Amino acid sequence: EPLESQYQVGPLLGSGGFGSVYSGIRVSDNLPVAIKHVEKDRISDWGELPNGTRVPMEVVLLKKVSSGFSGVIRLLDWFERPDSFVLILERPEPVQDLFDFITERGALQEELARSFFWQVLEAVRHCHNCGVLHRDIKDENILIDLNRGELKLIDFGSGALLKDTVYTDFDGTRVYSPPEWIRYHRYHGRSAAVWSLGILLYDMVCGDIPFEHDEEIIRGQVFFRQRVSSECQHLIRWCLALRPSDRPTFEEIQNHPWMQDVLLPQETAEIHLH
Ligand SMILES: Cc1cc(C2=NC(=O)N=C(c3ccccc3)C2)ccc1O
Repeated sequence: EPLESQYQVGPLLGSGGFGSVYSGIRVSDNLPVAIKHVEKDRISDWGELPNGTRVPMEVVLLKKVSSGFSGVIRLLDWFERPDSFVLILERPEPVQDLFDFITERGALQEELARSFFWQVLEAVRHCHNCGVLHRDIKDENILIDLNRGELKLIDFGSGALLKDTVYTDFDGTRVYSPPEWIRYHRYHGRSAAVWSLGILLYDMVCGDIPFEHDEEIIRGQVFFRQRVSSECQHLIRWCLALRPSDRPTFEEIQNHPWMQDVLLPQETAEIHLH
């Protein structure tokens, strides 16, 4: 009931702008959890709980996306403390961050990249159905459940409620930010999400990001360092259309020729992860 009696705390999993995440175990059912600490001092994204109380946007957003669809990590609980917020999140076991998976394996085979991409497409589509906008889609914010071959979207610390009017604030990662942001500091949610999705696909199949500097983004020319299929190249260059309204919708991305005949997660695991 207190807090540190209900969860067997463990070793640091990582830390950065999101805060400090620790491996953990819920005492009782021995459920594997992740305990995320973030201090009020450095919280930039604040939100309002359904019942008034002021709270880290992440709590607001995870609450809006909690249920049976396991494409986004589940918030199991949360606590306020005098100077910080603590979040209890699910923890697949074994697990691996997409960034580390790609770092140690290089460019992914298209079949595997297809399976993964599809899964993050289903998970962003879910977030949007719940009025949630992630704003920081990238390899680091995606976990892999190595047993099931299921991806989980994580880290909603830069998200926002989904809206159809313009955004004038951006907290997410720069090299993942669309030409609209760089040039005008204005963007719309869906089309910006699609841009970052295009960066993600490229990263998956090439092993690295397509653009390093602002001028590279504004130019939007995509050079391919590795061998990549023609359909995949066309989907990538589409998501990375300079004009936002030129970018495909989620339905359009999922109906794209490259996106056909996706493996189910468990097949993915047996052929590519086991
Ligand atoms: C294993 C696990 C990790 C996380 C992370 N949450 C986060 O906000 N940020 C994370 C992160 C850590 C290091 C590098 C990049 C992201 C990880 C949430 C639930 C989990 O079960």
